[PDB]
Amino acid sequence: LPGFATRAIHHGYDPQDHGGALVPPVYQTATFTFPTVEYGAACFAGEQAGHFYSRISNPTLNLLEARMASLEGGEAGLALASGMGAITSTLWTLLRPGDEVLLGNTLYGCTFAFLHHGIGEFGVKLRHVDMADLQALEAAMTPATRVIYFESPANPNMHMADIAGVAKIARKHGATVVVDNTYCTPYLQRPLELGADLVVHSATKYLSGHGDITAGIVVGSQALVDRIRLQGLKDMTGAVLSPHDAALLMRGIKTLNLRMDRHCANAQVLAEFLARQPQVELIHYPGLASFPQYTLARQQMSQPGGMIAFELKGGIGAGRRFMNALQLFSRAVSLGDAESLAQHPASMTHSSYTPEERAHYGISEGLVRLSVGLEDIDDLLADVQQALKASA
Amino acid sequence: LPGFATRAIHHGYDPQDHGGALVPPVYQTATFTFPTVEYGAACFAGEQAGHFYSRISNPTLNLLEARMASLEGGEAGLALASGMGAITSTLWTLLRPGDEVLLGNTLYGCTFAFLHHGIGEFGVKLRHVDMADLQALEAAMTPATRVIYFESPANPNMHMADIAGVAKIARKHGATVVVDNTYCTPYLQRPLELGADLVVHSATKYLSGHGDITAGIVVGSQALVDRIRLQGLKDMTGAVLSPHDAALLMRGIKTLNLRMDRHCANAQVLAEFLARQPQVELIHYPGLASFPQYTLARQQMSQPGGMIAFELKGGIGAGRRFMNALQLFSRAVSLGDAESLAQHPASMTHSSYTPEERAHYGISEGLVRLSVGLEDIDDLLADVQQALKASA
Amino acid sequence: LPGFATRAIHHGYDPQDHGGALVPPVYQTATFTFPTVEYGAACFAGEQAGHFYSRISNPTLNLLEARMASLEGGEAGLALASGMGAITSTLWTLLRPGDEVLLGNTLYGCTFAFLHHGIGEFGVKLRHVDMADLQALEAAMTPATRVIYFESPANPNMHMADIAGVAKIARKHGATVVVDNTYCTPYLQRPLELGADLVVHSATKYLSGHGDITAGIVVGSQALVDRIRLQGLKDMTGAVLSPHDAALLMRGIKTLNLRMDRHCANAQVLAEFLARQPQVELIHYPGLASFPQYTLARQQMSQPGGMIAFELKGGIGAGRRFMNALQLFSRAVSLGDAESLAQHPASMTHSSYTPEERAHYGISEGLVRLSVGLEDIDDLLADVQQALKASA
Amino acid sequence: GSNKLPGFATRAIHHGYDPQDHGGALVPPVYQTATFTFPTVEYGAACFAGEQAGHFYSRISNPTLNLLEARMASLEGGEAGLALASGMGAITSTLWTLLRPGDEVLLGNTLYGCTFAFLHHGIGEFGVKLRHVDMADLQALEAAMTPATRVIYFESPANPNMHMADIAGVAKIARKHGATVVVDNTYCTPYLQRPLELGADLVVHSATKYLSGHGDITAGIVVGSQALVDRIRLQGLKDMTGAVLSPHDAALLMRGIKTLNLRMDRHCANAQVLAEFLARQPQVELIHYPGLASFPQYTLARQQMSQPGGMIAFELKGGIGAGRRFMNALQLFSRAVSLGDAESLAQHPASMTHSSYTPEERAHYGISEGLVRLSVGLEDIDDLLADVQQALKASA
Repeated sequence: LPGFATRAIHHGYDPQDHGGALVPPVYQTATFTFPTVEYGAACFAGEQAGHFYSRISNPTLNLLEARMASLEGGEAGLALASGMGAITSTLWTLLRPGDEVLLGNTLYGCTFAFLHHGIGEFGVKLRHVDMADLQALEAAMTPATRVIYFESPANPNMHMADIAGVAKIARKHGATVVVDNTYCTPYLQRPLELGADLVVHSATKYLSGHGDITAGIVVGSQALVDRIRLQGLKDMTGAVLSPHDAALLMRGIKTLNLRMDRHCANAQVLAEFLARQPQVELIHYPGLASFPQYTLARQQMSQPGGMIAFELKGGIGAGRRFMNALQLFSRAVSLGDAESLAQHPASMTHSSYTPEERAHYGISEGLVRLSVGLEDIDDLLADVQQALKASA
Repeated sequence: LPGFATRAIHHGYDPQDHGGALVPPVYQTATFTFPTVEYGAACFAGEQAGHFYSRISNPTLNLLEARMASLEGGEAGLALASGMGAITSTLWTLLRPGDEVLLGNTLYGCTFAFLHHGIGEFGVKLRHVDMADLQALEAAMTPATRVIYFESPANPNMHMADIAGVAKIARKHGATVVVDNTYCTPYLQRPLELGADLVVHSATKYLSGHGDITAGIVVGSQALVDRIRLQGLKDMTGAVLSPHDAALLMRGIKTLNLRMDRHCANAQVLAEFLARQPQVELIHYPGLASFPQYTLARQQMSQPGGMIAFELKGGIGAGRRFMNALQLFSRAVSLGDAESLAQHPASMTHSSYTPEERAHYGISEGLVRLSVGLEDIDDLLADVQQALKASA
Repeated sequence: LPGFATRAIHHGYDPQDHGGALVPPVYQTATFTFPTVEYGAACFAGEQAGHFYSRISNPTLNLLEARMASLEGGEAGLALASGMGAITSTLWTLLRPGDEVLLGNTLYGCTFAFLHHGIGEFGVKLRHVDMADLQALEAAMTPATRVIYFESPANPNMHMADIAGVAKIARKHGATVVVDNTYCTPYLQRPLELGADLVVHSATKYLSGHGDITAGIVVGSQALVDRIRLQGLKDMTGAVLSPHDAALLMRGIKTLNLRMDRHCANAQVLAEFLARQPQVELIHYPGLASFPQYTLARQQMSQPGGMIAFELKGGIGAGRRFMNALQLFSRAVSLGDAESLAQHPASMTHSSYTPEERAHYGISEGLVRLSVGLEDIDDLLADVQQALKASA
Repeated sequence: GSNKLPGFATRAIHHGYDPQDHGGALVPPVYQTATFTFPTVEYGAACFAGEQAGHFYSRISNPTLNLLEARMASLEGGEAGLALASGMGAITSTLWTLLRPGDEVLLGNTLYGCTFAFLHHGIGEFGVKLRHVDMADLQALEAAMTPATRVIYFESPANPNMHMADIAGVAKIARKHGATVVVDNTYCTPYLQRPLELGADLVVHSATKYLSGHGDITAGIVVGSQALVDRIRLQGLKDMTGAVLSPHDAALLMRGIKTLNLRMDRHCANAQVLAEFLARQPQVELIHYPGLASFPQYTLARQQMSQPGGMIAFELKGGIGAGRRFMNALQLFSRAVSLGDAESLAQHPASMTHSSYTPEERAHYGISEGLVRLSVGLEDIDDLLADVQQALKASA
């Protein structure tokens, strides 16, 4: 098997099958035609191949898919118009009313919304567990329980779950495990190899790596992905990825290894820096010894990630000011671009709410999140340094 | 009030406001930054115009939306990654278990699937009612009924709906009337102007006009679209349209009027031609006097349209013979491309079936369906001429 | 022989050939590979159809070029980065020091510049001649005369050349004739059918039709074109056309006929309105009976075009006032966009000069020039109308 | 202190752009528009007259391009930038503006094929006098200066042998006699070498290669002083070539440059291992890579380039026919001519670009019989090793 970046650059494509084009051409085209009609017949049946319409299949998309399936080690892949396109398409297909789904204690906000105000409102039962508490997960299992869905690492503190510990419990009761692997990418973590059934990415972030597209990827077994292709996508969301945008994603995937390597080194220096600063009460970075799941981290992820969460002594007012002072970093929700981003949920994403509500939904007053980019490290240090002083 | 063509080209944009750029610049960006947290706090409650994410707002996206709002004469618009993306994003937000949805008697296949196999399996009641029959409709109006949805003209026979009459009833019961106006486009039929509440399109078809993008649009009230944006799109579909594809869609719309005029002028020659032919048994062209609903159709459509359906003697065997013998028309599903397309569902989409089954879905054995392109008519004429000779 | 519109849409491509894709895929690739070194040996002599590098050959560009050949009724077509690209690539190939070029009396500014300030300065001799005057042409030929280059109709007064007469005079001395056929497009005029050897285009204008690309075309004889490819393009300008932009261009070409009809019709009307107005000294529009060379116009052009020029009685000040009152028309150079455009060279392009220098060059103090767009005629009228009022 | 220059990667990603000047957009919007409009007829008269800042036409100027230009400038350490449709675009546009008949251009000994062709079969034929000199030999260069010498042009490293030139040594000679020094800097990118900081007047790239890095666009760049870049803008490109870059492709090129440091660091690490490996293999008669001591101009290479590059050339034992066999056994390297892509590429000019020719004829255009050239891409080094190991075995 070739190495990750050989595959992130070659897998699935031989130049010869398309006139020697080194870069595969872009199929920007809604429909495909048929030479006869019996031949058309046998593509709403599936013995001939060739795809029929761009909301089901497309070679540009199919290559993005095969390529991502190889990076995750899984059998098939599906591309969609966004992360949420991947998450919603997934669950709409796998769940019906009366099914229970078991959710990690904290989720990407729009995931939480899709659950508690979306599919949750159509007779599907929700329950939150701490996926790190294998005792407590077991306890919470039922036979109605059809799905376990978490992010590891998860917002806000980078709380991790033992993926293989969780698969074991799923194997025993007969439930399907879906891991949102956005933060890590296949380059760092690979849940299917630890017994997860599906993985979902917002390809909008690290995979594209250049903040210019919105996209998502499902990877798993042919059997399940085919279901998601043919029900969740075709019929239930219509989250279709543009062939233009899929080729952009494929282009940013060629440098994934190189970018992630730099994301993780930058982050580490920045983490170690932050821990030594007076204005900081708590830091959450997977690559610190101080991280409470440090061992689990090293076991499951090959590097500690580009993301840092940390908490400012003077609370929400101290984070308002830290955030306003940033000159090189940008204020934006989102992550995994070459440009360094930061957000202070207390006074951005979650503003009106007063403090108990913030805690109740697990969000500290002074908590900042950084997506550490590909900039020069002394430059980032300096922007953060001065912004810490401004926090006072 | 500027003309329809003026507006298709200019509505919502001034070059003086963007450095003098004649064509708007394309905002191929997944995220926007904030000047302060407080500015960004405002962006999640709602009170600061501009933008948060590409999944909610983006100027390229907004332009299209506004512009599509203006053509249909609606308060506000919304763009999504496909037709299905619009249909699902709308229905999802307007229905919850124990609600009902009344529907035309025949729907676009994937709309059908979604209803029966998707949302209708989470406890939403479905009923099919012939929407040209106000008696039959007012009858089905239980008090549960929350949404009335249909296509006019509708597959296969271009069956029309009394839009004004359906709206009257719905306004009476507090129902929302939702129209898929994909086939006409606002140049030819503005359902909101007949008391529709919402319209949806596959922009994949006529609006793009060029078979190179997949995309969808919703138009209607501020209140209904704010809802569909922030729940259906935001959490239940994740169907985000590429700003590149949004630009190419805008490009398309700049010739909707010229394109539709030729679509309609070609369609009508071929339809008149067909009517004088021995191999054709019956035709469904809105523009022929003998059309069962010639008069309701002119009330609602400025022109008879670009689609033709007809039935061949020799039934199914004839079809294949016809279909396979074309060399200008292409065999494909889809419609509203510059390229003329033909399909005969008995031996294509619904081939796996058997005639006894094909009765169930109202699909005749000799029904071929022309989407008439922009090519010189004499060529389209000759092509169809020899393909009928070959149907002996 | 398939009609223009059928060719503009289909020529050079069969979906079957490329896995059914209705719209050919876009070859955004800079290099091409080889299966063996033997097949690699072939693409540096060239007795095979393939490619070696996008800067000499690429399928998307070739398709475009085939499609332009067919419409201009020529053997071979070349695609380039801009019209200037095509013009200079063409001339740099066919002229060497001591060679002479006869030119139309007036030319597009940068073409004039290229000649007088570029190539002319490398020992190429230049002579300007009126090309309706066949006696003066015959009398200006010298053995040094190698090329005859002109636009027709030509700025600023829409002055025609007698193309077929020229080509006859040219035949006598074996000289090559080159026609900037930008203004008419192969849809209105076909110089090669009137004996010219080569036509060039600024595809930036009518061919794109929508103002989003820069692009040039050469069409003519296989041997001439091959040399412009291999020398002008490859070695001397390197104005390589983006595959993306070539795709958008072919997208444009699909509605060329329809757009051209609307352009010409809007124009015809505006010219009638203009000719009869109190403020208007003079008017140059081909379609008016009073246009000097009306009879020749109609021998060459199937329609009078979308361009108008007129002179305001009150000179520079009227133009200056007339230009700023416009709300729908945009002030800008350029032409053939869907948006209507205007410019008053006297106070814009040639504003630096003083009055007697602009007469010395052929520029009236109230000459205004309109690119009649695709907007509603009544709206364009209203704009012009009020700007005419305001010019007093 | 705030008068520190941001690091190279910071600038390759941020320079010249602030999201707040454009709606918060984190990525600049693409100005995919062929022309720009004026608020009054007066404001239009300024941008043809020089007075008020603004845009008239994308073939003269465009904000997407402008940002690309200001960014490449910063990276080369030049005053101004220009973006063109191709490498050759940049070069021809340059020389067509800098040279007239009777002017003399001094050229390095070897050149890129199309550049060689431009000069010998193009501008050379329009009354411009050419002379080739070993740019590595400053005595010989001083010796060739005339008062007619107007431009000194050369690549460094040079196609195809990566022959190096003393850039500083040249600009000093050129300062003395008064000439303009244009350096083709495609093979290094500004990340490894910056001729403008060593005294050159202008640099030109084929951005089609390393700057893009993903081999899907065609593009050129000129960087130099404001006046010379302006001239080239308004004479070479505007009137003489029309080599305008599509804003879409320019947006892609900026996307490429956001990773340039990383990619180059990986091309170079990869190439250094491959070269070391190659030197030790039996069939390899000789090898030419800047990062080995056996490189003739090893010290000047180190002097001038912060890393030895991604290009390797070497000669097999067995003449042409051993190449045929080697190249046709490559399963991961592609058979192509080009460089700077993430895909690794191998050309064997003997049996490819120069296949028409007969052995003898090669030696008098300069090319060995068993000469393979390599653009080492970004693949995993261990796959690239294995590919070359097994291909050598077939070339036995």
